[PDB]
Amino acid sequence: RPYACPVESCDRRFSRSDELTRHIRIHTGQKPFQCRICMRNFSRSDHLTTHIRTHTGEKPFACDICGRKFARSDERKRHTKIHLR
DNA sequence: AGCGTGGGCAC
DNA sequence: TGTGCCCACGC
Ligand SMILES: [Zn+2]
Ligand SMILES: [Zn+2]
Ligand SMILES: [Zn+2]
Repeated sequence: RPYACPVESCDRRFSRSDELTRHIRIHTGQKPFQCRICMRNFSRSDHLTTHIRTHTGEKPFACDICGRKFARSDERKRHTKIHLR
């Protein structure tokens, strides 16, 4: 863990430098990815893709047990466990 | 539930 | 560097 966050108040450390560059945006407040539907800005392209699904209703992830659909795989992952008991 | 959003990391 | 998942936490 060689790459430490330069911001004094921040004591985060990272493996690869590209991680520090992404992380540094939490301090600069930079959000280079905009949703052309609601005009909101996001820090990351992947979070914008999933955000947009809230507008379109696209839900590519279906539960293997009941078939319920989700916009994100983690929502599906969190849901699937309700079938156990 | 709905979903923002940082961290780890593959390609 | 850029793109894009998984993973996990938070409200
Ligand atoms: Zn920092
Ligand atoms: Zn939007
Ligand atoms: Zn289910």
